[PDB]
Amino acid sequence: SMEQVAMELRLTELTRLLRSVLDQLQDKDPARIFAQPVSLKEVPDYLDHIKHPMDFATMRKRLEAQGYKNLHEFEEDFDLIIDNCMKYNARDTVFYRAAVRLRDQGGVVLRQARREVDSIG
Repeated sequence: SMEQVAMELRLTELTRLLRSVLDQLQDKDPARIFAQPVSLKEVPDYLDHIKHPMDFATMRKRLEAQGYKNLHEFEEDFDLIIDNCMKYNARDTVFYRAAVRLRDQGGVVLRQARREVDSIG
């Protein structure tokens, strides 16, 4: 139907916007600490600690399968990245400190993307 197509053009444009947002947030991780899933070969106990792992590559697979229906769902996945890190790693570590910075620096990008999604519909 024509309705289903118009929905599909909206999803596709939300996907285009979320891709730009993802690229912006990932630039705020120049050390690539959050680029890829935590290795289970190298951190075998990780799933005992963290029940829903998340990372930028995994967000990217979902993004390109148009798996985010709205900005909220996308934000949930980003927060998992940060929140998982801040639990598993202690305060005085490069990893925790890199999350705090990604959180603080991402906030601006996310502030504006919420306005653009509301605005553009």
